[PDB]
Amino acid sequence: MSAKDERAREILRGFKLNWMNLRDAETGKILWQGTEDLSVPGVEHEARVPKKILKCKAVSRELNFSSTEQMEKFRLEQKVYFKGQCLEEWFFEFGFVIPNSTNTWQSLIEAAPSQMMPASVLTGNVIIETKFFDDDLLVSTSRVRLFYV
Ligand SMILES: O=C1c2ccccc2N[C@@H](c2ccccc2F)N1c1ccccc1
Ligand SMILES: O=C1c2ccccc2N[C@H](c2ccccc2F)N1c1ccccc1
Repeated sequence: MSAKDERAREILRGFKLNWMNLRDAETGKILWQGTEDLSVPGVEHEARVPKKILKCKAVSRELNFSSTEQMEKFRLEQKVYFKGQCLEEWFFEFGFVIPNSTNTWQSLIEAAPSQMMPASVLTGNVIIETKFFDDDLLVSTSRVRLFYV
């Protein structure tokens, strides 16, 4: 165990995703919302999402989170996996996090013209992997399996 491993565990222990939603970045329409902490590691989460999301050039995300611990550079790396192959990756940076704060993070997520296979082929075969970092310290990795409905 290193000092860094111990730190990453303290950060994870103090972290919660309280709620989240997704919107077409054209309409601002809600496409999905939830309060399950999809960031919790070690379980495969499941989400059902409307199939039309696949027709959106971009989506806007609101992610509401609490952190007991101070973070210098809170960031995420997110990958779409189809039957085990990475189709697309995104990097997003929140930056400094105040200890014991609760924060809403808005992000614009742009698909590359990926999300090209039909929803019927995709559904149950897509995993979004999310890695949570503070700078280069890996805090956690979680996974959501997607169903398009
Ligand atoms: O941002 C998230 C997200 C945030 C915290 C924890 C897990 C996440 N996984 C996906 C995501 C968001 C909403 C619904 C399902 C889903 F898999 N996700 C997402 C949404 C769009 C593009 C890339 C990742
Ligand atoms: O299915 C989605 C999607 C659905 C809900 C939440 C996150 C998702 N990640 C991407 C995606 C789809 C549309 C717009 C942006 C985007 F990152 N995405 C996707 C999936 C497979 C191939 C390409 C993009």
